[PDB]
Amino acid sequence: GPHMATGQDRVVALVDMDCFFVQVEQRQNPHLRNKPCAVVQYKSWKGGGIIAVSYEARAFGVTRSMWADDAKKLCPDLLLAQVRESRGKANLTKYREASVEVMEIMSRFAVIERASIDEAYVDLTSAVQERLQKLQGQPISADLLPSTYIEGLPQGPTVQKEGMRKQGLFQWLDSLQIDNLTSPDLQLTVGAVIVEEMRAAIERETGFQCSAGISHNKVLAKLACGLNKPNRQTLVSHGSVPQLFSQMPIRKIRSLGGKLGASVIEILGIEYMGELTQFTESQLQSHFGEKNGSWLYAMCRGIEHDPVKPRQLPKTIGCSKNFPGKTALATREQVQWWLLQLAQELEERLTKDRNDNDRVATQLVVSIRVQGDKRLSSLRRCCALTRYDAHKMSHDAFTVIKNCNTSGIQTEWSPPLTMLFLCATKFSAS
DNA sequence: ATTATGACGCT
DNA sequence: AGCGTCAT
Ligand SMILES: Nc1nc2c(ncn2[C@H]2C[C@H](O)[C@@H](COP(=O)(O)OP(=O)(O)OP(=O)(O)O)O2)c(=O)[nH]1
Ligand SMILES: [Mg+2]
Ligand SMILES: [Mg+2]
Repeated sequence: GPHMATGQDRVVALVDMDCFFVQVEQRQNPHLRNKPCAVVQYKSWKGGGIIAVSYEARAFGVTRSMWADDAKKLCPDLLLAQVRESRGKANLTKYREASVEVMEIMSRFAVIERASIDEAYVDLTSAVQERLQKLQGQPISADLLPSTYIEGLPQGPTVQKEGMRKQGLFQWLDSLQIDNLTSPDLQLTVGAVIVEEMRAAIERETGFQCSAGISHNKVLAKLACGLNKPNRQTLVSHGSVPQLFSQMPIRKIRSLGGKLGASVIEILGIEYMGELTQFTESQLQSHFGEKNGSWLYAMCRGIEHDPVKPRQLPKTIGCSKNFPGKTALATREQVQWWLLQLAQELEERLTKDRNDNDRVATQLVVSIRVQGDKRLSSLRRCCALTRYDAHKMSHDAFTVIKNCNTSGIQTEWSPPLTMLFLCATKFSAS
């Protein structure tokens, strides 16, 4: 009863940029705006692999991981932008730099956790206390929430989507207790007002549109963000969780879309997140381990305690390239030339990072995949990263992998290499 | 021949 | 440390 934690202590937002790489290319090339378009890596094999898709193109069934030649069968007028190639490999610098633009804007409002190139969590708890102090119990106008959906509303006793959005928002605002500065629903609402402001700032200052979720923790904020894309934001209240989860496939919750989620389904004989509530915490721990079990017990009740980490910069800087089927590297000269290409991109990015961010990486991780191995990584070895020198890094990477060569000949490489990966890690301030 | 990352957990 | 999972 009165002691049962409800996980309503924080206001957390998740901001995800809509079809990010597409928007970066559409900003640069206005001929791509408001068109079905996609971003592709490479071109020779099946037209290149699609990694981002505009919402107009998604209406035709174009998806990520589709070959552009097949996408063109679904959408013959699909427009394509190609990722830049440098030193023989895909170079994502333009999108990393665009991401920095967005993350700096969001950092003006609150401390953010960079979760990916195009999404960040925001801890708005303190900003919400501030805005509530400034409001002085003044009600929140629907005008301040022009792109907000309230999940689960409207409910109870129009045939157009904006009309439904506004009915739901009206029902929500009508039920608000605006004189209770500690009401979680009011705090979420103020958080949504702030996120409207943040998203407006991102669009004004970059041209990019985004979606967002506002809830009491990261998992619900992420889930919420996905409910009304593109260019909209969604508030998921604590009270909305029983109905939301009652039909929510377990795999939709972040961390459960893989083997653990499949095992929850098969072991417990359930389909939906809400069905987890019928198990004790000890039962879930017995199947899925102490940490997963406690997390699932709380998560299916809408409660999650994982903090928004104050981290705007990536923890690692890496370069990787696959060498599929017959492009596999089978000679020493090959392996060395490509280690050097990867190392030269890494050196460029590391030098920029040291100048921008006052830090130096101290460990170089070298990962490879050999032909025939099913695992995405066949071997990981670390060595010291003591100088930002591409020839030195590529020589060191060769030194740490050179005994994987089964060939008795010194010039041949067997089994041939289908993937090279260099990653700089363990940053120290400088 | 799904590609290029990147975070985090396990032991 | 090296490997696995999950994300996309
Ligand atoms: N290189 C590479 N980049 C990827 C891959 N998957 C996604 N990305 C990039 C391109 C996307 O624009 C960007 C952000 O991914 P998201 O999952 O947020 O999707 P996106 O923003 O494209 O669309 P969304 O509106 O969020 O559904 O990450 C991939 O497999 N390889
Ligand atoms: Mg994202
Ligand atoms: Mg996506």
